[PDB]
Amino acid sequence: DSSRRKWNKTGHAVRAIGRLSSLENVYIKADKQKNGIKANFKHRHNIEDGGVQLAYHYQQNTPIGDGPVLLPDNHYLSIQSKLSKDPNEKRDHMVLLEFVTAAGITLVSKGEELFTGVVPILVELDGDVNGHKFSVSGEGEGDATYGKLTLKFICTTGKLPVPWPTLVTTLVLCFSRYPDHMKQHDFFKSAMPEGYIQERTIFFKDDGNYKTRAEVKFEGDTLVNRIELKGIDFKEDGNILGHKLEYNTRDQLTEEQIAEFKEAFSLFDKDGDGTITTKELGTVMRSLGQNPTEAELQDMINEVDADGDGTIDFPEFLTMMARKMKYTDSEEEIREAFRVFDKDGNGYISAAELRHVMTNLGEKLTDEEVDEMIREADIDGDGQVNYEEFVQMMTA
Ligand SMILES: [Ca+2]
Ligand SMILES: [Ca+2]
Ligand SMILES: [Ca+2]
Ligand SMILES: [Ca+2]
Ligand SMILES: [Ca+2]
Repeated sequence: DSSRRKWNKTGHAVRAIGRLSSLENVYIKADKQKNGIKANFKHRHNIEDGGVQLAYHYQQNTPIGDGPVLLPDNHYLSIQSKLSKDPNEKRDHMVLLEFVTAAGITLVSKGEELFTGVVPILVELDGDVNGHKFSVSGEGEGDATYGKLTLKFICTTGKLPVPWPTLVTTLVLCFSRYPDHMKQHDFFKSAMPEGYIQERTIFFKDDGNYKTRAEVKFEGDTLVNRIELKGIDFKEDGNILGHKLEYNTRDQLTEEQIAEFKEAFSLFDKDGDGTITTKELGTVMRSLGQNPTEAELQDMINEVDADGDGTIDFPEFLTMMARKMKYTDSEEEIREAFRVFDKDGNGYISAAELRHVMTNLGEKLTDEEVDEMIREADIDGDGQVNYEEFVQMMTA
């Protein structure tokens, strides 16, 4: 509870740099050739018994009508999803709560007027994955003022043959909250009421892919999303057809954990003003042996900068860190963190390697306290920290 403390804070600072170096959002760009947009993003699915299944999405949107649309400057959407079960529902089902917000641009079409209140939604999907066919129906509502969606889905053909989480992205970005300074970048609402075509290819790493085509348009008062999905090349006992994905990634976010995050926060926020600047982030990254440019520091901040002020405020930090504990890191990401300590790449963090990190981070730590830290993590007693020991110390 003091060697452990030194691991938690140092670990969380390396984790924060790993988040700030990653691309977790939905990246939107103009596609003038199709009078629409393109998007790309990496989605994480936690594997129930440990690890993560990545799903790489490519996306295109094209207007159904000929009316004028808004072609955006580059920006991203930040999406938080919560999946649950209706305790009264006997059918194979998913309850989905989503918040969708536009950001990434530092400090109103006629279609936007259709979204000022609560709008009912209907969703219909026909799928075929490796010849396993299915249908999904969904219903609920969207409130774009807040970016909020509540949807319940039923598998109307009986048993869903893929995990529910793998259909979330497929099963209405017209409900995004765009801030006042980004209204001209909201392609989705500008296409309404006639609507847009949304097409994706979704590559499940080390597995098969989904292809999707959807029509998103008003049908009277209701926003309808009608989809066809085709999956190919899935492995019979991979994560998808094997049902090895976690359903419900719980927001179980303790007070001990927030406090840990604040200790790592304050390692960056060295003037104690409650925000991290580019100068502050760069100081810590240099001390860890990295050498980012000003432009890279600005792009790292912009990835988690919800208010567009160019700094990571305390609450923006707590949000980014919560999400980093909710979804599992890839092997590549955990090795990268490991390498910050394992300087010589021999697979073992030595007392000398850890002393070097700790005293570069400005923590004054004796011979004796360094040994205490190794001892805290050193399961097999060899006096070093190997990869699997590092993983144990890093996990909650
Ligand atoms: Ca500061
Ligand atoms: Ca900010
Ligand atoms: Ca602020
Ligand atoms: Ca080493
Ligand atoms: Ca060891």
